Amino acid sequence: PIVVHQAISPRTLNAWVKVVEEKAFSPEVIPMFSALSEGATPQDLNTMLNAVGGHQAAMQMLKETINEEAAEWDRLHPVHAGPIAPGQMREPRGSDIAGTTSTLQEQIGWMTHNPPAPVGEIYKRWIILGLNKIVRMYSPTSILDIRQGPKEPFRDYVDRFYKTLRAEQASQEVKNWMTETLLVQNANPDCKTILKALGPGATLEEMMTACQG
Amino acid sequence: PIVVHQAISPRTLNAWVKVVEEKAFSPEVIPMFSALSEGATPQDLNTMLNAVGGHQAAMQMLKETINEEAAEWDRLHPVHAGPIAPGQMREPRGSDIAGTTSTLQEQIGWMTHNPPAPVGEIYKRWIILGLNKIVRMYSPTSILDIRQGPKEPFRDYVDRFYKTLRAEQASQEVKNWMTETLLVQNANPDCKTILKALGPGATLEEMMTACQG
Amino acid sequence: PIVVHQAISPRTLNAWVKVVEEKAFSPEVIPMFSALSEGATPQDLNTMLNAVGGHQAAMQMLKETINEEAAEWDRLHPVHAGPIAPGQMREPRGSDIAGTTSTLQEQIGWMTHNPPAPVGEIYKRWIILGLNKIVRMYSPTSILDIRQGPKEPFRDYVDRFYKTLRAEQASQEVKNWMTETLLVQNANPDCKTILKALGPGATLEEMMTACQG
Amino acid sequence: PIVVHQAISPRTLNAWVKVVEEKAFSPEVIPMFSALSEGATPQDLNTMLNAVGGHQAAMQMLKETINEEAAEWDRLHPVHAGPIAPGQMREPRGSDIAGTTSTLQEQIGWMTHNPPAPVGEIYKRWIILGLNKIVRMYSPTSILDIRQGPKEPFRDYVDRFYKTLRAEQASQEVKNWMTETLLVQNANPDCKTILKALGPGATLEEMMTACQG
Amino acid sequence: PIVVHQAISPRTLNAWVKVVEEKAFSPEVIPMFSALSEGATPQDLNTMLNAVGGHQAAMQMLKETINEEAAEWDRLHPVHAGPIAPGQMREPRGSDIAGTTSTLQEQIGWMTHNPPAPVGEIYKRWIILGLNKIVRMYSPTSILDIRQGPKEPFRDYVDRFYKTLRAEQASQEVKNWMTETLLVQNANPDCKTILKALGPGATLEEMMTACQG
Amino acid sequence: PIVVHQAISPRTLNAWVKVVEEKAFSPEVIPMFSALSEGATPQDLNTMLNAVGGHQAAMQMLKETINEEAAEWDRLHPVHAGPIAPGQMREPRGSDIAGTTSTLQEQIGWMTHNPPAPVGEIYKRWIILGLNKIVRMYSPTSILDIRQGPKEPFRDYVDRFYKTLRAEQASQEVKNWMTETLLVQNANPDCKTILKALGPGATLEEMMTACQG
Ligand SMILES: [Cl-]
Ligand SMILES: [Cl-]
Ligand SMILES: [Cl-]
Ligand SMILES: [Cl-]
Ligand SMILES: [Cl-]
Ligand SMILES: [Cl-]
Ligand SMILES: [Cl-]
Ligand SMILES: [Cl-]
Ligand SMILES: [Cl-]
Ligand SMILES: [Cl-]
Ligand SMILES: [Cl-]
Ligand SMILES: [Cl-]
Ligand SMILES: [Cl-]
Ligand SMILES: [Cl-]
Ligand SMILES: [Cl-]
Ligand SMILES: [Cl-]
Ligand SMILES: [Cl-]
Ligand SMILES: [Cl-]
Ligand SMILES: [Cl-]
Ligand SMILES: [Cl-]
Ligand SMILES: [Cl-]
Ligand SMILES: [Cl-]
Ligand SMILES: [Cl-]
Ligand SMILES: [Cl-]
Ligand SMILES: [Cl-]
Ligand SMILES: [Cl-]
Ligand SMILES: [Cl-]
Ligand SMILES: [Cl-]
Ligand SMILES: [Cl-]
Ligand SMILES: [Cl-]
Ligand SMILES: [Cl-]
Ligand SMILES: [Cl-]
Ligand SMILES: [Cl-]
Ligand SMILES: [Cl-]
Ligand SMILES: [Cl-]
Ligand SMILES: [Cl-]
Ligand SMILES: [Cl-]
Ligand SMILES: [Cl-]
Ligand SMILES: [Cl-]
Ligand SMILES: [Cl-]
Ligand SMILES: [Cl-]
Ligand SMILES: [Cl-]
Ligand SMILES: [Cl-]
Ligand SMILES: [Cl-]
Ligand SMILES: [Cl-]
Ligand SMILES: [Cl-]
Ligand SMILES: [Cl-]
Ligand SMILES: [Cl-]
Ligand SMILES: [Cl-]
Ligand SMILES: [Cl-]
Ligand SMILES: [Cl-]
Ligand SMILES: [Cl-]
Ligand SMILES: [Cl-]
Ligand SMILES: [Cl-]
Repeated sequence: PIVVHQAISPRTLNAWVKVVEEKAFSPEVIPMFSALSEGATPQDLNTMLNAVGGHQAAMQMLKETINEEAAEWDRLHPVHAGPIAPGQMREPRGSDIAGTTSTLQEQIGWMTHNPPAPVGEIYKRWIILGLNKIVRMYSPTSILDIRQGPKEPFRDYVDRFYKTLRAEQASQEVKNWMTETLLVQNANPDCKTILKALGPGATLEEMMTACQG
Repeated sequence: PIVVHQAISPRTLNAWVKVVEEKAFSPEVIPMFSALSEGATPQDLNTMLNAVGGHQAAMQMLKETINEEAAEWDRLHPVHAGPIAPGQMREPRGSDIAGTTSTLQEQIGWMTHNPPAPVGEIYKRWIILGLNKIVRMYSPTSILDIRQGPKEPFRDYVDRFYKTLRAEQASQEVKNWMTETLLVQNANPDCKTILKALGPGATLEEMMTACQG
Repeated sequence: PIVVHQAISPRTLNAWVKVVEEKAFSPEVIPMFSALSEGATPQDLNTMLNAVGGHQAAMQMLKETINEEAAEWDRLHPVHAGPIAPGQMREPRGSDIAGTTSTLQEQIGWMTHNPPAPVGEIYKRWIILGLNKIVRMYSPTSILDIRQGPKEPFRDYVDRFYKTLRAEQASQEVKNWMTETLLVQNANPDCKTILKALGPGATLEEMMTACQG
Repeated sequence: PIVVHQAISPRTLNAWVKVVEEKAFSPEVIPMFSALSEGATPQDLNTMLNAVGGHQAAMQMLKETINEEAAEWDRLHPVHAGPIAPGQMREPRGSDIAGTTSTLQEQIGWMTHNPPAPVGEIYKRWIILGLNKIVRMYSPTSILDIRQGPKEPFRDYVDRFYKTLRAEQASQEVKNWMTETLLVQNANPDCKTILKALGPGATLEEMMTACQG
Repeated sequence: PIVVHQAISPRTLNAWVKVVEEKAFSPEVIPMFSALSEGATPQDLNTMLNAVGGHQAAMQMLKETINEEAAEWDRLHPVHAGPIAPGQMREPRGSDIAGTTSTLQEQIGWMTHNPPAPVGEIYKRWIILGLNKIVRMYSPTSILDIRQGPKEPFRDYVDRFYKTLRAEQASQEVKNWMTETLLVQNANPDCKTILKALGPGATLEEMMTACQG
Repeated sequence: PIVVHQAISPRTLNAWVKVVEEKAFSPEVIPMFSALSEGATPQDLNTMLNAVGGHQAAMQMLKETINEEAAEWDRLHPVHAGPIAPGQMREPRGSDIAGTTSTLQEQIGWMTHNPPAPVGEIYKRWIILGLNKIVRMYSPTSILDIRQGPKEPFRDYVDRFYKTLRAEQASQEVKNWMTETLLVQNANPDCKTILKALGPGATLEEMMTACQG
């Protein structure tokens, strides 16, 4: 990464590979990825993705997404040809941002320029976009099917609900609505009755303490 | 964290994730969290919370608490609109402090300003507030139910008492009173008799050495 | 490596040796190698290759490849004899680049000169060239033999396809064609029918969600 | 710690928690604590104590001891009220030293002042005082009960003797006397006879080599 | 090591001790040794050798070799007596290079002088010379006895051949000849026939792909 | 240690404690100790010794030895009383060197003075002196009892011989003589005959290759 440049740390790299081995594509993999790639160059970012053995269906989807974002980038930032002046960098293309048509030193040039052409953070955006698609698609459950069982402690139901929620394809307002409707609606008869009695203004803290017994 | 800024360390992060895997929400998780987040930016803080897979009931309660503290913040610090001058930062909102409507560079701007707008320490406060609620709620036992058994070594009873005490929803003065009343009151007849004989001025050292035999 | 020079880290080195123990010569070994050798001197690079115990058939092929690239280098950069002036370095030969006829201090001299004679990155190129040959040759499967099974979840077939693809001796355009033809062509009758119905413009995301059920 | 200030390291912290898990309160825990807390702020010190889950009987005794030392401190250093001048720090109270009524920045202010108000080393003193009480109290054996067995190799007896000795509540002169009297006195008849014959000027080296056979 | 001087790292040291525990004296131990001792002082080097428990037959041979190289050094660099001037170092003897009659500060003096008396790299040379003798002597197999078995995959034969080759006492030209003669000559009848048909100009890549089936 | 001062590293410390757990007092423990204590203050040194749980017979012998060396030090360096001038340090006593009557800052004062009063290296000397006594005394075997068995590979006999040799109480010249006499003298009849035939000028390399078959 950049803090000029240093090599991606072996411990960071192995951390990233361990995460993908164990967790597959659970939601928490994405903040984990962001943390391990803070200040990363496109090179470092490619290193991280390429280091993954297996899950090549997902890694291929991630390439396709990256190439979409690259094409969009080109479309919005059309190249202006000419001799690049002394003390200046060329305008990065879609592929320069994703690291396949740029050198490390060009990447360092962009990231440390005044003002910066922040290509790592652009590429990280695109990567995370692709990671989000995969997480969603690889989620086994649907939020509409999370139903508290007759003798299931409320806390375990809430744990399943919000896990499934975190992997859903939905904006914040749509998630807010799933909480407004489904959580209470899909509780078991006893808890459901008690939570209806608390009203629709009640906090999760309130609801959980209410169905403790 | 800030010491300007560096990436949250992979070892720090994995430390934090390991703690939540093993300890769940035992009281000691909170000082552990403070230690691993010393100098953290809101981004780093979010990284740490988001890295947690599972316990999404608790992580959701923690969001709700954070949003309460954010609303309170807004209420007390009402926004003053206008063009921000050169060499100045905008006044942070509730959501800017919690990292969802601020960039990392805005966070770095606030934390390193003269005088600092110490947004990490504010957000850490709010997080720990939420962590304290969860610990309490997830405590299995009540302090009123800790009773020394007939053949239970006094030290093991004191160990259960003060563990349960540490997870209670009570100020220092209320805790002081639980010690004043319950510890001696809920000892077994033999130890109880011996500790009554020491009087109410006796130290824990004194009490433990007294019921050693 | 160079960041002047420091010793290759013991953790980096053991990382590299662990990778070759576990993964043998799976495709992901090569980005792993690049990451662990960022800024490496030819010495450091030789250290990494020499540290490998076993796989001496492959390590011998890698030597042969290195010596080919060295001979090519000599051919294109013919030596110009004469006394090297003060404040100057000799032109590196093929073997100087590969570290067998150069000292560490000569390597440091080249890598830190203005402009640099970037001998580490040249030698890394040649090494990776040799690593790519070995990966291909040591691949057990051929892309033409990857056929989805009658009850095989489409995702597992796509996982086998793109794993085998990544180890193939083929340019990007030839890979693009294997995707254009073989993926859909070698699916099982049910999925094959559904993917034919999507047409040849369909994304992998689209194709996978289509054959989910 | 301070070396200005950096966060307590995650490895240091986990080291400390591991020590208390494994060793409980064996004597060697205290030098271990001193090592892991070199240059610590009161905050760092509290972090270390608070990180301990379990042993809350002992952790409570340690609080009581800390509060005693704090009260003594107040008694000897009575507060002098007034506006603190520019370029000056307030006189630390007992609780400021123990970190509960001081900020980290006040602690850093004291520890880095010219001359320093060395609050970490004061609090560490008090902590170690409390740790010493606990070790003693939690020692299972008494030095008066360590008796060499009939077929016990002298070296194993000396190992038990000096282990039990290290956990005793006794000054150096009292320990010197336990060595003068008990070691030889409580040896088995054969070794006891041989060590009486060496006289009271003999070194431990001499005594051990004497009872080797 | 020197990068002035720092202590040999505990991780480096334990790395070195682990290598000798596991690998004994396989060829790869020597590049491993060079890597872990980059910039080492004679002291550091002695530390590494002395840290080895066991294999004292080999460690004794290594001493004998070191003392030979030391005697040779003395012979070629005969001592010139006299008062050493201010701003000057004495000429190092054989034993000064090997660290037994020099202080660390004398070693640092030599290694950092302008021009350097590079005593670490001299002693490392001598050590590696001794390590090479041991590897050879401790090799179980002879290159003349490596014969492909009737149903042995060619790749496994080539793996045994080049492993045994790497431990041989032979210059490059002699190794080149063992490849020219023995590899093909000692293949099984089927592979042997196919490799004879490729001719004596064929690469290892070519030969291995030829005997794949 | 000093490189001014930093805290002994947790990894160094745990390294040292692990060594004493596993190896007990095998000869290699002493170079291990020197490595882990390079640049150590007396405080750091005491930390390392005090961190050892168990082996208190040996740790007590080590104290006795330290106190002997301290008394000798006092004897040779008799204290000269008077007011210590500005810009000066008091002359260290035996106990100041061993860290029990000196502060860390006094130790840092001595070690960094121009010229240095190198108290760490003095105390390390004394410690290693004591460690050497213990190793010798705790050695199970005597060099006079190492006899090659009738079917024992010569290399294993040489391994036992030089291990036992390394733990002996003997100068270099006395060790040289044990090699001159005992090694060949205590070989089995077959090897003994062959080594007599090589003569008394033969190297260990020569002797081992001679008794290979
Ligand atoms: Cl690392
Ligand atoms: Cl994987
Ligand atoms: Cl998955
Ligand atoms: Cl790749
Ligand atoms: Cl796969
Ligand atoms: Cl450019
Ligand atoms: Cl942008
Ligand atoms: Cl479900
Ligand atoms: Cl409802
Ligand atoms: Cl790290
Ligand atoms: Cl978890
Ligand atoms: Cl829980
Ligand atoms: Cl997230
Ligand atoms: Cl869960
Ligand atoms: Cl702003
Ligand atoms: Cl505030
Ligand atoms: Cl209970
Ligand atoms: Cl009562
Ligand atoms: Cl390292
Ligand atoms: Cl291997
Ligand atoms: Cl393989
Ligand atoms: Cl090699
Ligand atoms: Cl092999
Ligand atoms: Cl040159
Ligand atoms: Cl080039
Ligand atoms: Cl297949
Ligand atoms: Cl088709
Ligand atoms: Cl760390
Ligand atoms: Cl514990
Ligand atoms: Cl205990
Ligand atoms: Cl706490
Ligand atoms: Cl407990
Ligand atoms: Cl103040
Ligand atoms: Cl004080
Ligand atoms: Cl006992
Ligand atoms: Cl007696
Ligand atoms: Cl380390
Ligand atoms: Cl070993
Ligand atoms: Cl061996
Ligand atoms: Cl040694
Ligand atoms: Cl051995
Ligand atoms: Cl000199
Ligand atoms: Cl030389
Ligand atoms: Cl063989
Ligand atoms: Cl032939
Ligand atoms: Cl560390
Ligand atoms: Cl131990
Ligand atoms: Cl032992
Ligand atoms: Cl101690
Ligand atoms: Cl013991
Ligand atoms: Cl002084
Ligand atoms: Cl001295
Ligand atoms: Cl024996
Ligand atoms: Cl003889």
